[PDB]
Amino acid sequence: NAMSRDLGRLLKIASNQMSTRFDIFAKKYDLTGTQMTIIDYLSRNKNKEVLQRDLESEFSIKSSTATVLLQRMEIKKLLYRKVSGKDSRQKCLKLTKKANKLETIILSYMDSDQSQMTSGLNKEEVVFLEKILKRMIESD
Amino acid sequence: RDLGRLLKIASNQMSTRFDIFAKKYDLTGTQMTIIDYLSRNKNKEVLQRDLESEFSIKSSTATVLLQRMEIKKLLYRKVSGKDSRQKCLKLTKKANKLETIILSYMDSDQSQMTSGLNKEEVVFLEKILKRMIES
Ligand SMILES: [Cl-]
Ligand SMILES: [Cl-]
Repeated sequence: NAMSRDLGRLLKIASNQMSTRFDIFAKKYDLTGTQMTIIDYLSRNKNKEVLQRDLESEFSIKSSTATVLLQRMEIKKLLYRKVSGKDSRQKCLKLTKKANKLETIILSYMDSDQSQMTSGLNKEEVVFLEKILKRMIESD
Repeated sequence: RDLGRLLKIASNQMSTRFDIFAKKYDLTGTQMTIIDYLSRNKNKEVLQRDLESEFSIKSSTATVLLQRMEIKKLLYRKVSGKDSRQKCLKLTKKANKLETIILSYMDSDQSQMTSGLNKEEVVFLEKILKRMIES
């Protein structure tokens, strides 16, 4: 065939493999893979105020989707909403002490996993792919 | 790390676009991808295990997907020549009517995704993704 389907077919396989691994590792601490990625995000960004809109931008998810995800983690006592000084009106996201204990394990994993996943790759391959994915995501 | 995040977004954007297109023809995006594959591979017999290897999906996942396609009258199954113990997957006349529009859609989606890239950059990307899958 003139066209190869490999780029799309393999992007879906790679992404689904990664999200499978994440769920496996996360279910061991009573967490979905996605929730686990949220905890990872907030821990690296404790210095400043993460609003829900900042999370939406970073994970490229809709308000409705972020709304419902954050609701559950609060119910699970993993985060809470706290009044922010940046946006005098909007609530910023904070980790509970329960989520604080998982941080070291999670951040270790989220440097084990992507390290794992990219381990066969050279640095400039990772750089190349990151640049093209960024563009692909913008212009959707 | 930014990589993992971006990989998930780009894959989910693509599944989203595929579903929007496919729903116009009473298909899911994944079902549409199977039609596309079988349409491009009529030169060979495609067993379930072949489709499992090509999409890297579990046997149970494949069973369910193909069963639902057969209920939708999109595929049927006949005894294969390469392995008499297995049946190969074939497109129905119903699915044949969708082949040209699915192939164009998929050709076109890939070209929108790789807009501005040279051929060699697209090949390099495919290879990088294959290598990741094997880590
Ligand atoms: Cl193909
Ligand atoms: Cl056929």
